[PDB]
Amino acid sequence: LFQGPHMGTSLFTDRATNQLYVLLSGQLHPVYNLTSARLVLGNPANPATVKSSELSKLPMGQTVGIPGAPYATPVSAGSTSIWTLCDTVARADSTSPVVQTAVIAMPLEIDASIDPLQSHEAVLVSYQGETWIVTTKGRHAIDLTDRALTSSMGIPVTARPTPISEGMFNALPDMGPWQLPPIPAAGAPNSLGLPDDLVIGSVFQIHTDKGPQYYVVLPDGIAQVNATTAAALRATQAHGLVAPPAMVPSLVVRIAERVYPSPLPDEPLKIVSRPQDPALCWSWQRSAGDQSPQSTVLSGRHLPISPSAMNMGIKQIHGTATVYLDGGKFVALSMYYIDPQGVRYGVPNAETAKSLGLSSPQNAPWEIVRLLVDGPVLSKDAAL
Ligand SMILES: [Ca+2]
Ligand SMILES: [Ca+2]
Repeated sequence: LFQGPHMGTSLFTDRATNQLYVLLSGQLHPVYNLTSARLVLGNPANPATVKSSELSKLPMGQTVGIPGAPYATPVSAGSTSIWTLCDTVARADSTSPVVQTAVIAMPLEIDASIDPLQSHEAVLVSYQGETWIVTTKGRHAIDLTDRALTSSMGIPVTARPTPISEGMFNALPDMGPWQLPPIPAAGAPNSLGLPDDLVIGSVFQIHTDKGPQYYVVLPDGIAQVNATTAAALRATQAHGLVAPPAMVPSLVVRIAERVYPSPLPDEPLKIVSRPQDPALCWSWQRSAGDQSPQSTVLSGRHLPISPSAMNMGIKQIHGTATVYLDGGKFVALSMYYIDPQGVRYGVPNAETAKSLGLSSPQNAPWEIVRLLVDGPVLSKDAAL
């Protein structure tokens, strides 16, 4: 297993300056950081003390190293790899609503105030002039200028979009527009042996035990739709019917049954109020047990971490996000070392990793890692 430090004879540290020195080909070169020293030595050496006196006997050389590299490369105890991206919108009713972004690589604290979006819940979002609807699935294009459509899909006029960050926009998969699947032959007489009333695109119902079951009339059969979709269909075009005509179950039992893929949920749509729930998250995890990654959209009152973690947030100067980390990470998207201040440094190959004493990198999503400030590549070629 070989855990712990490397003990060599080529790396030294002064008593007063705490400056590092690396012994290269008999000549003592100085080095910016412990990270760079290990790059050139080819081993994760731990420095040995030495009073300035002994440094004098040996001659000095040109300084080597990577000034922008992290000092060392510590990693926390994981194991687990949970990566979460969060948008928090400040003053959502304002003029002037504003979004801030958090990157989180630590266990989450999920509760009723901040938890996954439920199936019937959705967030209206604005990005570069266009509006989108965010659900458990991802983001769907939606035209909020079109009140006829919005009213038909159950989106109230009180509903307002809030800005989503570029990072969160890119992290959310595109699920296609928020619309009812087209029925181009709609309004045309049916060919199923149904009454002439029930034209293609019309909605009927069968009265069962556990409440009515709605059906849309399609060219090649009848398709089951939920109440939401039935209401949606009829709101855009009812084809002259005050209500969906009732069907005796014996009349449709030999009609072909088809699927109508409405994105509308069973329960009535609930558009979340951003001033009430300003946080919108995309959370990703993939336990080392091989598998496939698992991602989920969260919505809530604040970040899904303990209140004590809130004081640990580091906002990078060269960056967009506040980063919440419980120690350094070694990840594979192509490998990166990520320091506790949330800077990513490229690790080009496995021998460079071995030199640094980094091993067993965790899988992590590029969608989140790329948002971290990009530091210099950790390479011996540049360490020299
Ligand atoms: Ca809370
Ligand atoms: Ca909730």
